[PDB]
Amino acid sequence: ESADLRALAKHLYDSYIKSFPLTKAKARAILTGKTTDKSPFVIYDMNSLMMGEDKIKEQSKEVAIRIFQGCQFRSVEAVQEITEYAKSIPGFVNLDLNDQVTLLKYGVHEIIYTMLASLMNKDGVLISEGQGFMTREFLKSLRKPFGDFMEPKFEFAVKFNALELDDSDLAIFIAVIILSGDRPGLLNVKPIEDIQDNLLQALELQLKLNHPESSQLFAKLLQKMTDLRQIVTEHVQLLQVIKKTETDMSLHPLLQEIYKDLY
Amino acid sequence: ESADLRALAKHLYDSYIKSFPLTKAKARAILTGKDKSPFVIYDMNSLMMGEDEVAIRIFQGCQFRSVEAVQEITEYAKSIPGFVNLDLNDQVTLLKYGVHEIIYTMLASLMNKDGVLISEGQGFMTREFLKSLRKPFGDFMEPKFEFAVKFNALELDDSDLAIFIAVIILSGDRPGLLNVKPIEDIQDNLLQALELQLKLNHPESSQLFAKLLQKMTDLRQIVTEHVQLLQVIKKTEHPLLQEIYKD
Ligand SMILES: CCCc1cc2c(=O)n(C)oc2c(CCC)c1O[C@H](C(=O)[O-])c1ccc(C(C)C)cc1
Repeated sequence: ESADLRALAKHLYDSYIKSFPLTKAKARAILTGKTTDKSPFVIYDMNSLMMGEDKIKEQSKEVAIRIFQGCQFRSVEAVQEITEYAKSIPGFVNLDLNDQVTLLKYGVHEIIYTMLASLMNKDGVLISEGQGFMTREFLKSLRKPFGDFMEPKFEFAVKFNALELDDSDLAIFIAVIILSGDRPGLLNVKPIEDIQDNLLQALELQLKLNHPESSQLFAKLLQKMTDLRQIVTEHVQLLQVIKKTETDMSLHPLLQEIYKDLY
Repeated sequence: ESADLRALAKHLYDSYIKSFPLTKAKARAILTGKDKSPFVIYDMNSLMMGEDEVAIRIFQGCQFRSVEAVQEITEYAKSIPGFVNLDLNDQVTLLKYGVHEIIYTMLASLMNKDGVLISEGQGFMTREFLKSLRKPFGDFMEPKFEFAVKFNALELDDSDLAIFIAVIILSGDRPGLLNVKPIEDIQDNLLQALELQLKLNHPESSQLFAKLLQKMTDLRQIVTEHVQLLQVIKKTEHPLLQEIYKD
């Protein structure tokens, strides 16, 4: 049985590399020391954003918004990536189509914030496929309320990154996130938990093998799932505010569908 | 050691029985069948008879009992190996944020699809009578019921709940903690005992351990949801009484 799980772990890590251009291993390399060819351009203020805009997508107003539409572009691209990955999870495409949609609807942002921690450190976040690095302080100072988006993600990334996970661990765990039978509105819950049950078993074996001297990483990792949940709810509120105060900004149909009647 | 955990598990169960009068085994006997039938509160008349506006007096009985549960829980928490040896401000902080979660976890023992055992198991208030309360209060306990039904589906017994409760208390991410290390260290022994307990007592349920930890999220969401409901009652709400229940 160990063998079957080991194979599933291998399978998932494989689809993970194929589905995501910027892995956590690559992100760490850039963030730390391969500083010569992989060194990012840093954006810490109003002006550097323009100086560096060569690789990116009332000054305050415009700026706070160029970043907004920028996160939106990347978001939709991330969704598309996560959707591609989901199809590789054994069993996922054989489920009721309606449920596939429902697992993605509530699963995608939870996955997005998890993997986004891979791109963050105490001081900031990699942007533009690793080529850029926007500082935490700059983001926290954008025109109000656009400055309240990122802090709670940074707060999580810092904690979650303390678990020292690598992509092979991440691949299984984000699959476990997706295959959650507790998502509101699912039709056939039993087929979904039968799969998740197998995924957790893979994650438990994987975690014991990769982090032997890390007592209850499996349990600690599972509890982090309450942190992501809280981050999307707080997030949704943030967006509802913006759609009223900024009636000129458009949401992308893909993100709009995800959010519509979510919780 | 695989036997140090079985000791700890055993220890908590004994303490848990000592600390909470109405166990799950005992509430399950009363909710399904086993003679001295509890008094049913299914409508306005059965209520005032059971005693032997209304929307309000009912919500405040839950508060009264919550205040009781909080004392039963802290008394229990102090028997958890290592808890008492933690910085006093932290013990207060853990209990402060953990009681609501532990309160729902246990209320689900006194619950089923159609009602909740009230008053030490003497009563039983129908889900319907509660769902049908005034404009604010009719949606009060309904969220707890949906949780209960889902959580009860795991079929945990008191011996499991006792360790699971301990784990909740020793949550190392409570806001304002001063020394997290020891808290998480304790939770690890607790998580180790909970895993071994579930594998031995529930061999067929493959990842019950994991299913149970995922419920801690459903739980936090129900508490954040309850708190925001206490907001709405306040902004639409006896001095010493107010003090006993300040929260
Ligand atoms: C972690 C970034 C969160 C995020 C940050 C910002 C921000 O600073 N501005 C100015 O607008 C934002 C939006 C709204 C986009 C419509 C965000 O939420 C997006 C969403 O709600 O989808 C989003 C966009 C990109 C990403 C990538 C980093 C994966 C994640 C979330």
